[PDB]
Amino acid sequence: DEPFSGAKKLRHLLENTDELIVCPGVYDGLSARTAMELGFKSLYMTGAGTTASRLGQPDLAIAQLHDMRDNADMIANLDPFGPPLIADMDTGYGGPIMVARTVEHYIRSGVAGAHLEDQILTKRCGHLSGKKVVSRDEYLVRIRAAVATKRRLRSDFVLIARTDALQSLGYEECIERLRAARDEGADVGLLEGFRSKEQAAAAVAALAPWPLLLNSVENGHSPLITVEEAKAMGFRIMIFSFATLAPAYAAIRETLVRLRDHGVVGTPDGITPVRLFEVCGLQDAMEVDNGAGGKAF
Amino acid sequence: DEPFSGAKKLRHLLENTDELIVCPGVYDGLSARTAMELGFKSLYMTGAGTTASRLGQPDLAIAQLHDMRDNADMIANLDPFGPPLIADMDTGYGGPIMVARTVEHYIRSGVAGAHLEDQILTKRCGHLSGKKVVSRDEYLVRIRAAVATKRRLRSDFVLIARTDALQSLGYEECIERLRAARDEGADVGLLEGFRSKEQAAAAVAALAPWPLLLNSVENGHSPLITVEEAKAMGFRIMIFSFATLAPAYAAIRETLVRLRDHGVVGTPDGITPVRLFEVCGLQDAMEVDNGAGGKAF
Amino acid sequence: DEPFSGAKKLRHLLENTDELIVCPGVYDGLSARTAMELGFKSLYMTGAGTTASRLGQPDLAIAQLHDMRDNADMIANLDPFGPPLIADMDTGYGGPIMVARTVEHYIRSGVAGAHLEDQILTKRCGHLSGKKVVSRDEYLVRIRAAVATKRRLRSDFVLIARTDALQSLGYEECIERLRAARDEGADVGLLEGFRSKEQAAAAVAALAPWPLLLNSVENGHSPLITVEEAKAMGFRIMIFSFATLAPAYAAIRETLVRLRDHGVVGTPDGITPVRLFEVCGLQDAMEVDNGAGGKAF
Amino acid sequence: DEPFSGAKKLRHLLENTDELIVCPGVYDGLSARTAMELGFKSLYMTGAGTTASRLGQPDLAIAQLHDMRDNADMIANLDPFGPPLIADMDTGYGGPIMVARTVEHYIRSGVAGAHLEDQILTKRCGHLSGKKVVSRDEYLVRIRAAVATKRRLRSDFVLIARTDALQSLGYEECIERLRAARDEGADVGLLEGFRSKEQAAAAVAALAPWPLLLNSVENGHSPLITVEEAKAMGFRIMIFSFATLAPAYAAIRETLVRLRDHGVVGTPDGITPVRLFEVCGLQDAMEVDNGAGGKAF
Ligand SMILES: O=C(O)C(O)(O)C(F)(F)C(=O)O
Ligand SMILES: O=C(O)C(O)(O)C(F)(F)C(=O)O
Ligand SMILES: O=C(O)C(O)(O)C(F)(F)C(=O)O
Ligand SMILES: O=C(O)C(O)(O)C(F)(F)C(=O)O
Ligand SMILES: [Ca+2]
Ligand SMILES: [Ca+2]
Ligand SMILES: [Ca+2]
Ligand SMILES: [Ca+2]
Ligand SMILES: [Mn+2]
Ligand SMILES: [Mn+2]
Ligand SMILES: [Mn+2]
Ligand SMILES: [Mn+2]
Repeated sequence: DEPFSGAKKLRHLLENTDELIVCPGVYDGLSARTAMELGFKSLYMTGAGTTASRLGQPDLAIAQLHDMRDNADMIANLDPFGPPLIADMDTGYGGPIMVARTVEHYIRSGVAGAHLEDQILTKRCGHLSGKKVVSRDEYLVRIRAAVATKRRLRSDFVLIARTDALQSLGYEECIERLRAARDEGADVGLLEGFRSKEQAAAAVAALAPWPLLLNSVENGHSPLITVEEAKAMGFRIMIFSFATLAPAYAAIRETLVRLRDHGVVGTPDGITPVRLFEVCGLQDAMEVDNGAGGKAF
Repeated sequence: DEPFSGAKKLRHLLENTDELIVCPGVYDGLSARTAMELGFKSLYMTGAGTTASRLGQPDLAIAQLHDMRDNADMIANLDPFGPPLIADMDTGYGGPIMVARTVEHYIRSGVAGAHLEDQILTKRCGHLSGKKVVSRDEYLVRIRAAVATKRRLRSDFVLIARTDALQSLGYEECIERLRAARDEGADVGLLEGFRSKEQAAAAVAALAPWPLLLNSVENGHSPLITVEEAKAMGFRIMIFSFATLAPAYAAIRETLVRLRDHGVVGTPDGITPVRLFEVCGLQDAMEVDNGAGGKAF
Repeated sequence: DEPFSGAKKLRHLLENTDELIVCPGVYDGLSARTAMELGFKSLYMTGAGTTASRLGQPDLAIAQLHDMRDNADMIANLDPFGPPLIADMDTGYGGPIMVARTVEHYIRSGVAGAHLEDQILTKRCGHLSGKKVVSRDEYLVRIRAAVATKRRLRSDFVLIARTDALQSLGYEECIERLRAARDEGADVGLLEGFRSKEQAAAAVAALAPWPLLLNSVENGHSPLITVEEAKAMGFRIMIFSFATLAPAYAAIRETLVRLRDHGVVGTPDGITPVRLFEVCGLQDAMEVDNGAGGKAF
Repeated sequence: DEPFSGAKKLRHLLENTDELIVCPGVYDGLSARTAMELGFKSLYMTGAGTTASRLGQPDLAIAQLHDMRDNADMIANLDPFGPPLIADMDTGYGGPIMVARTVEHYIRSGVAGAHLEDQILTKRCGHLSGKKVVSRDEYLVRIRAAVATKRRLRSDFVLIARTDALQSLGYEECIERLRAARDEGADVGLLEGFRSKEQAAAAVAALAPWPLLLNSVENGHSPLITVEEAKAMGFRIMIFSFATLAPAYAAIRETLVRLRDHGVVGTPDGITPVRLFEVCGLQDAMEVDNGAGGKAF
């Protein structure tokens, strides 16, 4: 009920319901505000989207802690009483010291949970080839550092252990890494980049009743699994990493082509500056001014 | 020809051609990369879009120098050899000291030019009502501070004097403010929020041969003027403030509604993660690694 | 007892003790770590010091919300279980919308309290002449915006109402502003820049039992009041704005003069890199690595 | 002669004089302003000091590109016409992509040069034990990425190749790494943490006429070499990493102890707020206001 309680809210959804928690992947203020406008119960901050939008760069370990925390801090708190934010935390941005710092900063920024992976520090989008992972022991050092931090901070922060090991090491290796991560205290597992739907269902069964998160990558190299299919498979969380970045690009490109070729933008006329401001908290802002005895609005 | 020479490039377009310089309004890395992909010769960074995307807030003087400079620094330099960036600089974010600091920071960040307005410091989007401006003398203090700075720094920075005075003080007041600003050293004038096309053409004639910039606000409260109409009116620059923010919102919202109702994202399948990375400089990054003797890619 | 509970801790000191809360003014990680090392029960983040250190500029409204919040966020959380931080929040960095945003951001960053003043937005260090203030009504708009925010956020945040009105409007005006601010919900009053010790004691009596905070400015233009004198006067908080910035400058300058003239630094040999790291949390960091199963340290 | 030409200035000092370029190590705005006040011809930004001051943490790979670039950008440009800044760039903050990004960002921020080391990414202050380095080939990948970037950007940026290999691999290994780095295009070599003065002189002779930089670490684990000794050894640059951080700590601590025990700060009375503002550019700021037609000052 309290402000900044996203971790508690997400934890309650996980531990106190059997619902499949659907998290659209957002990457900036506009995408996040739109997901909130539509009543999603939880949001996901994509690292790839954060890098594309905040830095104009590809998902190649270019965004680091500062950029990622800044974006997550902004998104998670647009509404102090709003939906929990699960944020990508990549590899933790360094060794255990940085992993711990990252978890600490996300927690203090009101982030509800985060996924932490076993990629080498010079990482890459999980759907790109040539993707290498660290040893099981080195991965567990990351998991332990993160878990110790959330415990030290007496936080309900939901730590998701992600493994990118499928591409290079295979299925069994992923399952063992996730089991190990579970024992070290991770709350949810994420096997990245399933190659088949049968494999997705099998991973859920292999780790049950420990909850799994399914990462849907729009137009990527994994099977198209629907929300209803995921729920039936037994997933507890499903994130849609490119749910907003992709259509934003498609629309921006087609609009700018129209502008280039025809000299007009041609955006549907209901999308006015004021509507965009309304989506982005205009009413709240005007109420602050009015409530304070201001007469600006 | 040199890297980071956006100010020189824009200046050349202005002083050495009669072309109408078309600048799509961008607000983040993805929108800017898309405009660059399509070959626009100049870009515009919207303050409203920057605030919506970087902060998730309405255009109510919430973004300040740090946010605005950070966004402009990122956008202007995605390609050190790319198109010039004209960036909103709002009111300068304070008194003359801040105006000067702002111009100094934009210049050092490779920004090609910026528009500086006469709104009170607690400003608002120029298409919102209740919009008040400072006195002519106080506005000119801002213009002088900015001009002195670009001169002190021996820069070709293009300073655009914007007046928001039409709403509250009328046309003649705008023209006089722009003439005054011209004499203090502003390079281009921007009469914000024309009420009619006839009025737009008249302002151009009133100030000729001093160049004007037309601010097209998609779905806003000013006449829809096309690129060809603007060119015929004699404008030298035309910016499209909401050209990317608006369609991005429309697309994100419709996609997320589909996700909510139907459990699938449904973005056209050609918009893959790799294509988005390509738009955002994947090839460049891989060449850096390969050229350095790395074998990551 | 909980991490990030600085507001609760400061509130308890204020409401549940009669102690004079002594807050050394810190401005960066080193100054803050040193105050913590020495066991101070509360810290103060100086805006002037933050501007000098983070920006290399004078206290002339050059630092804005981003810089100030970033510094306060860093300092308040060096130890999640450490002493409360009272942070300068200047004028709130804009109109009521910005005042509210500022208070919201400080609260979420674990800041325990902050002082909010009645200077015009283009403000200046309170010990500089030519210092103008806004009307009583405009000041109260700021106070109301801040109080509404801390209440909305269900926070124990300690809001200190500062008045800079003495210089231009006199004593009685200050007292009335502070009384008004108290009624609007400010927790503590700060009459800036007393001209005499008798005047300091008189202000405390005028507002009792509402607590006052005394701002000691080292080498400034107000009387030198000692901790014991302040306690006897009835002050409840005393901050030492320049307690670390000033001696740091003196020492840096004398060392660099020695280096320039004599080619050696000559710092006392007990001040080793490792000791500085120890002050700045080396042990904590090594324990994180060791505890995670790392063998780096 | 131009603003933001630190790289050109440093290059000229190096290539066009035989002077030993003395760079006091600065870490914030106050330390940098003080070095400038005293007329030093070049400054050095310490990574350890940046981490202690901006983040309150030890030099354990906690500061990353954003923090380091932000600090260097601030320091290098306090005076657009002032002394060149050499900035620590640690390992480059990732693989070749990040190394290149770092060099690109430093260049665009007006930084004159930077030192890039062969430590593993989870690095540590060079005077701490347990310090491991990457292979020669992996180090050269960093050097190549950095050199290619400065060339691509047509910059005079001075790239200093630092090797931390002495501790673990010995002298000959250091010399070979530096020779290799020279061939890949590094401008200056830095053999970190000499164990003896004889060894310092020998390294200079081994690499002559390729210039070396001597890193003096105040109160550290390397011999105390004076400016005159360094010049006689043939070093071309000498940086004093802890020249300001160390005495600042000593002074802050002794002042705060006095405050704690005796209730007074006791800083020499000539160190007034106004003097600190003067050091930090007060006059400049007032001239901006006055020159713009403002009457604030
Ligand atoms: O969005 C993300 O950053 C992500 O990690 O989920 C991903 F899509 F890039 C991925 O790597 O699968
Ligand atoms: O995009 C902008 O921030 C702008 O200034 O051009 C505007 F559209 F918001 C405006 O105020 O007209
Ligand atoms: O430290 C501060 O910023 C301060 O506000 O307390 C002051 F000292 F600058 C002041 O204005 O008195
Ligand atoms: O100041 C620095 O960060 C440094 O790199 O020069 C050092 F002193 F920490 C070092 O590692 O020698
Ligand atoms: Ca339209
Ligand atoms: Ca699709
Ligand atoms: Ca010494
Ligand atoms: Ca004194
Ligand atoms: Mn990711
Ligand atoms: Mn704007
Ligand atoms: Mn202050
Ligand atoms: Mn270093």
